[PDB]
Amino acid sequence: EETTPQNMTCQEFMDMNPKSMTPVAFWVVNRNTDFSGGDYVDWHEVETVSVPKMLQECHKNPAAKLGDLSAVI
Amino acid sequence: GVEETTPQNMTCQEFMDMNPKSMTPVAFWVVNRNTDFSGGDYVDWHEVETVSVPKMLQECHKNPAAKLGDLSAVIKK
Repeated sequence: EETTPQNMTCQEFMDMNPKSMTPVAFWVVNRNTDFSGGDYVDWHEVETVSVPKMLQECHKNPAAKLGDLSAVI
Repeated sequence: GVEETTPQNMTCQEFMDMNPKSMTPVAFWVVNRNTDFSGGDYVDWHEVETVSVPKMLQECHKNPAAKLGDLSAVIKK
């Protein structure tokens, strides 16, 4: 049914195929942007900064939903 | 390297078997991984969810051994 991670838990993110981590993280941080004027987190930044940050936050609260984590970063 | 946290070497079988909740994000990567985001030349989130995802599932059913790193052109077409 739902094909976006709004209701995916932090536990699920930690346990996923790592090959989907950068894409899922990109959604968390860029779901609401138009990518205009460089006002987005680029793929490199997501890979090198957002993914580790998400893993850090998800270790603190595995029951958190990813749809609520755009704000915490 | 960072490649291992992207779907370049993910197979179509793996995509079909994934949590559906990761499908839109993964599809967004397939179509927008090297795109000119500044001139609006990208496939937006709504289009990826409603068009790219079903298109990817269709293509992946035809060839489960295909790698997603090779599917950008066919999903964008």
